[PDB]
Amino acid sequence: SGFRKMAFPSGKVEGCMVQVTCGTTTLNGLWLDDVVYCPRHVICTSEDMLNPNYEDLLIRKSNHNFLVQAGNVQLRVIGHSMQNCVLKLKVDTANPKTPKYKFVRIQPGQTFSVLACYNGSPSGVYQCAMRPNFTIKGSFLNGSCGSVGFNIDYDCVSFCYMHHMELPTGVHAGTDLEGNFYGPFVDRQTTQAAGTDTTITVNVLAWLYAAVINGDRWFLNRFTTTLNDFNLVAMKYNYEPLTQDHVDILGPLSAQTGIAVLDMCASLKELLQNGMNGRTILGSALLEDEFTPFDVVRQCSGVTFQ
Amino acid sequence: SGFRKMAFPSGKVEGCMVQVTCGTTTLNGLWLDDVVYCPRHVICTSEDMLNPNYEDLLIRKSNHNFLVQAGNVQLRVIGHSMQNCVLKLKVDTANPKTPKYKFVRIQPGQTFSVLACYNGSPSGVYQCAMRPNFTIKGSFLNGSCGSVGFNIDYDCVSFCYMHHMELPTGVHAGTDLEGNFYGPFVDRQTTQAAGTDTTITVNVLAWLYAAVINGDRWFLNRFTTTLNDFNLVAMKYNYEPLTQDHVDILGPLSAQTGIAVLDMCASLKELLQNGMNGRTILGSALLEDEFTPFDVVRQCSGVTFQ
Ligand SMILES: *C(=N)[C@H](C[C@@H]1CCNC1=O)NC(=O)[C@@H]1[C@@H]2[C@H](CN1C(=O)[C@@H](NC(=O)C(F)(F)F)C(C)(C)C)C2(C)C
Ligand SMILES: *C(=N)[C@H](C[C@@H]1CCNC1=O)NC(=O)[C@@H]1[C@@H]2[C@H](CN1C(=O)[C@@H](NC(=O)C(F)(F)F)C(C)(C)C)C2(C)C
Repeated sequence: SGFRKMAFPSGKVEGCMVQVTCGTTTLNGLWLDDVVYCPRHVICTSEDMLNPNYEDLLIRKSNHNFLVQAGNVQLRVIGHSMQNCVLKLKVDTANPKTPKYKFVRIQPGQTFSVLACYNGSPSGVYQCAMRPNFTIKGSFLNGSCGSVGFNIDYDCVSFCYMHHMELPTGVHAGTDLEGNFYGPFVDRQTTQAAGTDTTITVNVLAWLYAAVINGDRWFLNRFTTTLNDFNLVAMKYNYEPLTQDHVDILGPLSAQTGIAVLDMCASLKELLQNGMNGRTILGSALLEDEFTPFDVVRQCSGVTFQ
Repeated sequence: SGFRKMAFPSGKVEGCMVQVTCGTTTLNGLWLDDVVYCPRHVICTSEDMLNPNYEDLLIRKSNHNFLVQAGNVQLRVIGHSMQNCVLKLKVDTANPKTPKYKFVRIQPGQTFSVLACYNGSPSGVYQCAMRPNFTIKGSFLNGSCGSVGFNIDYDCVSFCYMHHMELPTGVHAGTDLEGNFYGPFVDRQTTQAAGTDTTITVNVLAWLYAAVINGDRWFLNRFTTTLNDFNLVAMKYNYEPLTQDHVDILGPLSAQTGIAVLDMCASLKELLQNGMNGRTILGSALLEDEFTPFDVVRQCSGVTFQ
């Protein structure tokens, strides 16, 4: 019944976006209750950003130095603090469209939806994955910072990402909502390299399950294997180790398609050795690693929100 | 700065979704002002759907036979009519979250965002294209019908699709919001075939422009060509004819990258002849045809909504 890179619906989060201006720098903010969270480099000028001293810049700021606009309405700031690489502006108005929400810090391999924004206005929404090198393959221009990444569980928005910077290779980096970066990056304009990226094995298998459910079954073989042996052949192709926790997490997909997890591992071994020989799987000639087990289940069983 | 299959933010449309039940059939509705639009096969039973007589079924229905739920709130129906394959239920309450909206009928080649819903609740959002054979490569399960496709221009939602049925090959079919199908399909459970699908040439070129902007330039050659000659080589590969209107529509991307449209056509000719020889473009080993000129411009210049 089809299989696509699907994102969460964005309305709950659109109701939280605002514009934060400080001097001439403008970027995005998240308004939740009476607090606005945004990247702390909003207090910089251009020339500060090469090697900035944030605490020093913040001393010279008052409440009134921050311009916070929700649509046309201006939000008076009544306090400011800095928490790691994020900035919290207390405001005089609680956001009446605040959803149930929590702040989470995802693990490498987990996915989320990004609502890319400019000037506090939503431009578009797409689904990303936290790569094992702690980067994301997103799409962002100048002024995108403060755009956020999230998951929805029924009614609760789990905010897990806030965008800060783009790295030499076209990939992106940021923080959780407490302002700690993911990976070894810092918020300054200096040379930073990513680290080598490894392929998320459990997400590939999840995608192969997605393919069977959808009738694409040519890659299934009749063989099995052991976790140990599988992991030796994967290592060579820069695939992450598959833990037993991964196997257990794949149990629901295993149960529903009646294909033991270690059979699917066998099928993947073959694909890593022999290549596809010019065939596709779900429309793709490359093995895809940006869908979690949970993503496959929600899409191929039709889970909804609110 | 990255390039992804990006969808419009969905909040404006989420505020319009409702659940329509009639007998035991439940599917999705669109509530705009005081009218709910949904697929007319909500009035069927299972066994009716093999060869249904819709006008006959609707005679036997009253207002009170339709259960319309917006969240927990029930909407009293105060009238019903049928317009082609869509059904309009007048209700006693106008939807206070109705956006500025219009109903449009897109052309093959145009893209839009689908908000897949079940039981009047949003499950996820993704971007599709109206294929030249008048199908879409979507992702839908039972109960998805009435989910809608749309574009946003600043503040106005242009609704262009409503989902009705899935075709033997995993692809999907539906109507505009006046209830006319796209392509030769009808709303009955009988064998229907798609027609052969052709590749949308102008969208491919747009994607190649997207690639240059993003620094991927290996496929550019030094040669030019004529529209005429180009179109002869494309025909063989089941690529649509490139009209002069297409060339003009590509003028903004041409202007910004300083690459005449007919140079890019030359570069595409080579790719259709020689293949990629194992290289990628924007991460893909296949030429991609699901981004319009307009989509590339909005994403790679950062257009926002509201
Ligand atoms: C936030 N609004 C922008 C978003 C950027 C702009 C281009 N694409 C994006 O994702 N973030 C920044 O401009 C951050 C910000 C200063 C510099 N910066 C960068 O993203 C730069 N990157 C780096 O210096 C590097 F190489 F370390 F990654 C830039 C050269 C502009 C891509 C600060 C405070 C780090
Ligand atoms: C609306 N809620 C569903 C959505 C379907 C279910 C599976 N994926 C979808 O997109 N639509 C239907 O069930 C429509 C509906 C009766 C039958 N139908 C179909 O989609 C069927 N297709 C066809 O009969 C065919 F081959 F012509 F395309 C089905 C076999 C269930 C896929 C009506 C009124 C056409």
